[PDB]
Amino acid sequence: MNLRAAGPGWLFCPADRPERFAKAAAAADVVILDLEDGVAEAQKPAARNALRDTPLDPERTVVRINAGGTADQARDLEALAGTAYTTVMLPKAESAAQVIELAPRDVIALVETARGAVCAAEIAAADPTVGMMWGAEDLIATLGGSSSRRADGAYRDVARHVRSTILLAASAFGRLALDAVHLDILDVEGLQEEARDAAAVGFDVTVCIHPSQIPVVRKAYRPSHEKLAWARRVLAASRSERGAFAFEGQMVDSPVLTHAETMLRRA
Amino acid sequence: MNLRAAGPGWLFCPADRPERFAKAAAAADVVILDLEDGVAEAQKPAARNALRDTPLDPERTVVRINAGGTADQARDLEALAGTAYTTVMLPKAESAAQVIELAPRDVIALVETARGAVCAAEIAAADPTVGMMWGAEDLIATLGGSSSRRADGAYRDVARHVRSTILLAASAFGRLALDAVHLDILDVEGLQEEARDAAAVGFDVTVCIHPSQIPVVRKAYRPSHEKLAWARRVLAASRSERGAFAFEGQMVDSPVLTHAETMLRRAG
Amino acid sequence: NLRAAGPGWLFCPADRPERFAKAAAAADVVILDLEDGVAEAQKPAARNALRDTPLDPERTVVRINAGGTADQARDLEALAGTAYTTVMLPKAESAAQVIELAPRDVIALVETARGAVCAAEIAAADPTVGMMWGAEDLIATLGGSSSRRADGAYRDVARHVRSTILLAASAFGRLALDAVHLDILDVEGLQEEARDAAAVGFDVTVCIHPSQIPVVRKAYRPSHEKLAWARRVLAASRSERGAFAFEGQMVDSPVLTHAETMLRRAG
Ligand SMILES: CC(C)(COP(=O)(O)OP(=O)(O)OC[C@H]1O[C@@H](n2cnc3c(N)ncnc32)[C@H](O)[C@@H]1OP(=O)(O)O)[C@@H](O)C(=O)NCCC(=O)NCCSC(=O)C[C@](C)(O)C(=O)O
Ligand SMILES: CC(C)(COP(=O)(O)OP(=O)(O)OC[C@H]1O[C@@H](n2cnc3c(N)ncnc32)[C@H](O)[C@@H]1OP(=O)(O)O)[C@@H](O)C(=O)NCCC(=O)NCCSC(=O)C[C@](C)(O)C(=O)O
Ligand SMILES: [Cl-]
Ligand SMILES: [Cl-]
Ligand SMILES: [Cl-]
Ligand SMILES: [Cl-]
Ligand SMILES: [Cl-]
Ligand SMILES: [Mg+2]
Ligand SMILES: [Mg+2]
Ligand SMILES: [Mg+2]
Repeated sequence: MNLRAAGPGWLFCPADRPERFAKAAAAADVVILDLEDGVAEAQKPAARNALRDTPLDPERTVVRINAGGTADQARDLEALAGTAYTTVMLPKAESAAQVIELAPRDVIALVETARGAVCAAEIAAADPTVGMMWGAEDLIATLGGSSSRRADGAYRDVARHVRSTILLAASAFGRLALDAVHLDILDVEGLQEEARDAAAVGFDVTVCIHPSQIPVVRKAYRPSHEKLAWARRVLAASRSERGAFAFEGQMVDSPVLTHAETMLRRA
Repeated sequence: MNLRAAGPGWLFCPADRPERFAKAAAAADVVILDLEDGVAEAQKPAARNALRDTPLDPERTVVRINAGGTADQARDLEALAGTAYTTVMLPKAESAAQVIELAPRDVIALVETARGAVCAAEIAAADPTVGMMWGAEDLIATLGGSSSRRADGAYRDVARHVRSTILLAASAFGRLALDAVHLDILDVEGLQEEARDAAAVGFDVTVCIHPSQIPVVRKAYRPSHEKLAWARRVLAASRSERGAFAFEGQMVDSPVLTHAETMLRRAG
Repeated sequence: NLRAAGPGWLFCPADRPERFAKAAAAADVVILDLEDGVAEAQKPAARNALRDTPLDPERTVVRINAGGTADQARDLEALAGTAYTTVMLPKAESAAQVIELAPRDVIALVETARGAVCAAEIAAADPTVGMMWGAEDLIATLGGSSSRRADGAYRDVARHVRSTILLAASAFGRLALDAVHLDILDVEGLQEEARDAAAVGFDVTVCIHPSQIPVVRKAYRPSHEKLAWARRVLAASRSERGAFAFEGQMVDSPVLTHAETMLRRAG
């Protein structure tokens, strides 16, 4: 499954609403068909049914199953067997074992508890892992907290800390890195801010919970006109330089040039 | 010991000031009698005596002993053997071994050095551990630094980093989580900001160094009437919804409803 | 001995021997660079310069190329015919990479996700005498495009790695070196970074231009106000036992340690 080839705009779609699968697919780069928290306990069997009977392109679809050790997950895997879906998202991911027990599937580990943050490197390193995501809301919920963001809307420190932990663990083992959802759907400004930053630090994906968010996300992962203009400027300049040199008041060498090239590629 | 159901307002009181033990207990939800940095080396023997002579409710009292590998700690423990106290706070906690050697006692590990932060998971996992606290000042001290906060009062990055490290380590192992003391006694504004935020992210306790701070802390761990109203509205709303649903412009699913219920618990 | 020298350390590409003397005079320690400051085609010339224009080995570090690279092998061959005993290892990612540089002392430059994840093991390695972090390769290797946000602060993942390296170094009694300030003429920003670095116990701020050295050296010396407080509170402490209130603050041992650290940095 060529996840890196697909866009940065992924979308959660509750699996007990098969009448929306087609549109989610159309609006998003990758759809995450959700059997976990997006669907009530009593609608999960129906959700599983909808999953076998309403196929989306398995090359552009991931299924979030239920957490390790839950009876629900067992049901999910049985139902999954009647689909073409090769990639699953494991919520409350908390150990390498939880990932290993899903072989031979590809696994996107969703770290959203303190235990998962503590075990991030082991989780990322596990052989089936193809990506890591973080979730601020279960994180806060399982910490015994009540709020992931402060007054002004900025993530509180522990959420910011887990975000970095996941980005690092993912990158250290060559895994996709997926940034967290933006629950305030009409906060397009906040979303744009997060998604631009995500792209800047090397996240590959920002996950969305509403289709109106996908265009914002796609736009944000395209380098700004200003940044792109600089990239061309500094690269042209370096053609005439050997090793370190000063450009526009800044010391420039290898990795700075790599940043500019990455910007060009992203466009 | 039912520490988790004690209240979030803990108060340090140096153990060489027994005449102040009573005020301490009256003011706070839990008192930490201190044999370590709160008490000069020459006064520690008197503090060990005061420990025995002026007993407090052992259900609402923890004793901070001295660090592992010190002559002081050995005497602290000898003195504790003659008390009712079963829960100790271990300063400069730096390894699981330092916690384990304290069994069968319950141990709150106070991580306040780079080594302890680096071993936070191992320390939290140790069997006798029932809680984790962090300390910014010994952290900066042992780092070779000179201030834990920048000009505007915010903690410097390495301190904010260790705070999160300790919250996650504690919570990964089901331990109590205690937030760092607020040393600016007169800065009630900052204490309020910290305690509200601590409450928001799941710290169970904000440790105080002055009784005047306890009310500030207590008020901070109770959600706004505004947050409560919201919690009641979204929970009522969810009763007629299946799974994820949009509410007042927000996407709402399981953990959001948990947040709401947590508000209602911290309150009613 | 490196640990005895000032906090002002200066990179100088080793293909610029005519600059060596000025760098040595301007800075406490000089880091002669064989890696990213020098174009590949210029590396052999840089190695010759390293051999032909020596600096005081007690005040000089050589940054070699990364573990496993053909360049590093050539670097070490060149170095055998020098008096240099401390090297900086870029893209430091394991204890093993440090250990193979024995019997030299090693400053591990952590600047990749893998390096951040393995920071404690790298710091603990026997040859390690210090740790540095590199914001630009960190971002480059994460697949990102900028280490700093619009307001100039480092992005979170950079700030996160900064503390990781500081803690790892300190946990194992290693020197801690803060990242270069690429904006040469931005002495205001450099001052802010260095004052903060000194405050949290970094031992060195690395510079990329001689003009930055004075700024770093001043920032690592406490202000007159801070020095006055330090003398004040230490005086006050002798009349006090254990914890006591001083100027609105609670004071005990570690606060007095901070004071003494200010004094030491002042003479
Ligand atoms: C700062 C001090 C010395 C000033 O004490 P004061 O008497 O000079 O201040 P005050 O405002 O004049 O006190 C007035 C009233 O408050 C009482 N009072 C005041 N404080 C307390 C108290 N703690 N417990 C019980 N009662 C207290 C006091 O006795 C008096 O009662 P009164 O009106 O009836 O006469 C005092 O507040 C105190 O001792 N606080 C706690 C000190 C302590 O325990 N420090 C160790 C923990 S902090 C630490 O080590 C960091 C960490 C984590 O380790 C790391 O970051 O590295
Ligand atoms: C940027 C450059 C090329 C501008 O060079 P320039 O000639 O254009 O600058 P200048 O202002 O005109 O220089 C004025 C005078 O100072 C001198 N000078 C100026 N710089 C130095 C120096 N470093 N050492 C010794 N002398 C220096 C220079 O020779 C000249 O002498 P003069 O008065 O006789 O005319 C120059 O400053 C330089 O080479 N700086 C260091 C470059 C370097 O080593 N970069 C590698 C480390 S940064 C890195 O890789 C990232 C990291 C951590 O790995 C990751 O974040 O990933
Ligand atoms: Cl299918
Ligand atoms: Cl494995
Ligand atoms: Cl003393
Ligand atoms: Cl090149
Ligand atoms: Cl200063
Ligand atoms: Mg979740
Ligand atoms: Mg302390
Ligand atoms: Mg580099």
